[PDB]
Amino acid sequence: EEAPWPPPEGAFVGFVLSRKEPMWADLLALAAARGGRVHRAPEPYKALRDLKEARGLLAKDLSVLALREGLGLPPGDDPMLLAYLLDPSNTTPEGVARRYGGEWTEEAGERAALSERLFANLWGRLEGEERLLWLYREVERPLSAVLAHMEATGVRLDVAYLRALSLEVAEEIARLEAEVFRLAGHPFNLNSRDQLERVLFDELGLPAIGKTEKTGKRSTSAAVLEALREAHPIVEKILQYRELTKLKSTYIDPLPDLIHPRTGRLHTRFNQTATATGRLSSSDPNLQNIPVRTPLGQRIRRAFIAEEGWLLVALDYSQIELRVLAHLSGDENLIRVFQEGRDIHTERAAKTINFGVLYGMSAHRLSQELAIPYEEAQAFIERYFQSFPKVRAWIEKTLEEGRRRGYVETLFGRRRYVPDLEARVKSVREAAERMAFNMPVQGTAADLMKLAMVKLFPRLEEMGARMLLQVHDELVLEAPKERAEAVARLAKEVMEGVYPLAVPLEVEVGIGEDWLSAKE
DNA sequence: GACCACGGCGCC
DNA sequence: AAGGCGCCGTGGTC
Ligand SMILES: [Mg+2]
Repeated sequence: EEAPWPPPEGAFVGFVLSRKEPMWADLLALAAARGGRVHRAPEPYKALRDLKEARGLLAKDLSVLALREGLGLPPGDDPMLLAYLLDPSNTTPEGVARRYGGEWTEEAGERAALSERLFANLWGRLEGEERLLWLYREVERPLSAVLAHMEATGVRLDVAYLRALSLEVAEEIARLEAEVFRLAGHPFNLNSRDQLERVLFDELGLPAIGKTEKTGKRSTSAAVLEALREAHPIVEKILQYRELTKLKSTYIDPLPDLIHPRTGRLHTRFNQTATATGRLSSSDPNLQNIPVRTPLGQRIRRAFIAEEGWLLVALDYSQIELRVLAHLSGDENLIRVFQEGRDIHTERAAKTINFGVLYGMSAHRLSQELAIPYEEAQAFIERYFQSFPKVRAWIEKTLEEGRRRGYVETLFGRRRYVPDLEARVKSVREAAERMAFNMPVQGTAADLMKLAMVKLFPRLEEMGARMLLQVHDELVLEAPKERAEAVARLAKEVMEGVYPLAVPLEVEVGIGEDWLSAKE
C-alpha cells in the first residue's frame, strides 16, 4: 500500500513521539493512511506542514505539538474518543486497538493504518447510538481542539518567588524534623510511614486505631493522627511536617523546573479519555490539584500569574452537583431552594450533610467527618430524605436501572458500566452502588462544563482572550487588561446559560493578577 | 535507568 | 464535602 508523501486530504495520521508530553516531545516519525495506501514522511517536521487536520489516534497530542511549532493543525476524528464514549474504561491505545481490531505498535505507518481501520469499526459500533453520537459531534470532538489550545498556551509562573519560598520552607521543615527526632528519642526517616508506624505505636506506645486497606498495617494517616493531636506533642509536629514536605516536594520544587524554554510558561496536559465519569484529568504536571486551603497553599497559588498587560479571570460554578441532583431527581423542594436563590446549606457544618448524599456517606462517618452525636447522627439522615423523597426514588431508580442494563448514564447519555451492583459481598456491592449513582451527577456536571468550554472558546478567540485551566467546575482565563471586564462578563453568561436546567446555574467570577487574588 | 504497589494527600 | 483523579517518597524488583 506504500505510496510517496504527501497523502491525499482526509487521510488518517500516525505519529511517534520521543516522550508522552507533546510540548516536550521530539517528533520521531510521521505517516498517513487512506484508500488502501500508506504514506511515510521522509522528514516528519517538514511533512507536518502538509496536513490540514490531525485525524486519528491521539489526534490532540499531535495538534499540540503542531501548535508548539507555530502550525495551525486542528484535531479531528479520533478513534479513542469514539471508544471512550462507548465505554469509558477505554482509556489507552493499547487496549482500544486490541479490543476493536488491531495492535498498537511503535511504528508511525502502522499507527496510521491502525487509526483508519479502528475508526471504521468504531464508527460502525456507534450507529444507532444517537445520543453517544451527539456527545461525540457536539462535545468531545470539538473539545479536543479547545484542549489543544489550552495545552499549547500554558500559564505564567513566578519562578523566582517559588525559588525563594523553597529555602524558607526548608528551614521550617528542619525545625520540625529536629523536634520530632528529639521526642522519638532517636532519628529515623520521617518520610517512611513504616518507620513512623513503629515509633508511634510500639515505642511511644500510642494507640493504633485504624488499618491500611491493602496490607493491614497500622495507619498513620491524617484522619488517625488528628485524634492523637492531644495525646502527644509529637503528633502535632508530624502533621505540620507532612503539610510542608507534601507541598514542597509536590509543587514548590518541581514546578519551576518545568518552564518551557520557548514559551516561558508552564504546560499541563488535559487528558480526555482518562476517567470513568467523563471528567477531564490533568497531568505532567497536574494543574487541577494546586494547593488553595492552607496559608502555605495560598502562597503557592499566588505564584500562578497573568502575563504582563493581562489579567486572570476565574469563574467557578456554584454547587453544580447539587443543582444537577435537583434536575435529575425532579425533587420539587430541592428545585425550589435554588429557584428562590437561597443558600441550600442554610436552608462545612450542615454542608457535609447536603454534600453528603452525593456519594452516600456512612452515617457513622458523620460523627467523625463532622463530629456529631454519632448515634443521633444516623437519625437526621431520614429527615433529609423525608423532605427530599424524589432523591431517594432517584437513587433507587438509578441503581435498579444500573443492575438491569449493566450501566448508568448522565443527562446527555454518557455511560459508565458498573458490573458489581449485584455482587454477593456486601461491602463490594455497596461500594459499587456509590460509584454507580455518583456518576450521573459528577458526569452531568462534566458534560455541562465541557459544553461550556466548547461554546466559550470561539468567543474568547474573537476577543483576543485565552482559556488556560479547567478544574472540574472551574475555569481560569487570561485576557488583555483592556478587555478583561468584557471577557469576565461574557464568560459568566456563556457558562450560566450553557444548558438550562430545571434550576438556574450560578457562576462566581473574579479578576486579578494572580490565581488567588483572581477569586477574591 | 526503569517499572510497580502502597500509603498518603493535594484538588473538585 | 470529598465519588473522581495524579504525584509524592518509600520499598521492592529487574
Ligand atoms: Mg493508588
